[PDB]
Amino acid sequence: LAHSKMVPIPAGVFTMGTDDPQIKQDGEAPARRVTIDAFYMDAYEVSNTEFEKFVNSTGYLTEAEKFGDSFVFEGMLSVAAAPWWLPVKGANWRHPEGPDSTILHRPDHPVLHVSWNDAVAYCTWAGKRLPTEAEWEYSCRGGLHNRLFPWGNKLQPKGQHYANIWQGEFPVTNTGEDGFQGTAPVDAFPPNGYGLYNIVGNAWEWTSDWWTVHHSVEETLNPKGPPSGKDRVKKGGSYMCHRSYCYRYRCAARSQNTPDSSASNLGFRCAADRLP
Ligand SMILES: *[C@@H]1O[C@H](CO)[C@@H](O[C@@H]2O[C@H](CO)[C@@H](O)[C@H](O)[C@H]2NC(C)=O)[C@H](O)[C@H]1NC(C)=O
Ligand SMILES: [Ca+2]
Ligand SMILES: [Ca+2]
Ligand SMILES: [Cl-]
Repeated sequence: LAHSKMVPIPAGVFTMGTDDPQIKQDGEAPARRVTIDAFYMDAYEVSNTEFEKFVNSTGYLTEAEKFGDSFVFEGMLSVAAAPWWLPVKGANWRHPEGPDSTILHRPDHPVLHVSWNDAVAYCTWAGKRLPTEAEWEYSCRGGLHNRLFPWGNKLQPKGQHYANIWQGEFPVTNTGEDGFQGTAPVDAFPPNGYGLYNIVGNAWEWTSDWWTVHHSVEETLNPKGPPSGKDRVKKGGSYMCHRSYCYRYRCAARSQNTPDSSASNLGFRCAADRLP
């Protein structure tokens, strides 16, 4: 396993956002042309094993461990956003559903219950950083223009599952049709054109930017988002998403959380300007 490998993301110009927003309240619009300098992006979400190497090196205690709780989706059980999100005492990256759960059987799955601060700590320890939202989105799009997904516009191209999201009736029944009810290994499913895995679906992914929904149509170069805010931007959707209630497994989709937030469907990957 080379689950910390990076890929070179080529320099280019791309259309960020969409003039056909699917969740208008999220500021998916307007479409805008963005220039991105060549950089490196992690091929994989950061895994449990990779995060454990960081904790072993540094002794880092995550925010969820210090607070003593984290959000867990009710459907995984053996001050919430929805009735299916429960603050669970003792839920954290080593104990993803609570104190009696474990990561021993899922070392290669994405690390969960990591806050934005935890993610920055990891990436910086690794000689990396979080990607900006624009870098993330450019990378997600995998060299295609104005597509819904990393691979195109069909959810199941050639009848194949291309990402780990929900099938069935959310939140009561996840059929596991795509092979995974919860997370999948970080190297599951096909890569996109740049070499990236699970950039939509599996775990949500933190980015560096402060959240706003007010964007200019002006062309920009390596944008970093607004200089201030209260929530940081997360991208890509998770194993929970479904067209019926949370259609956020699109590269243009976007959501947010306070930087000290953590949950059972939220992880990250790193980026870098040059190879560490
Ligand atoms: C994190 O550190 C732990 C603790 O030292 C490592 O787990 C140990 O690994 C060795 C070698 O396989 C075993 O002999 C020890 O008994 C393990 N400790 C116990 C009791 O769990 C672990 O491999 C490190 N994690 C990573 C991802 O490198
Ligand atoms: Ca699934
Ligand atoms: Ca993901
Ligand atoms: Cl789009």
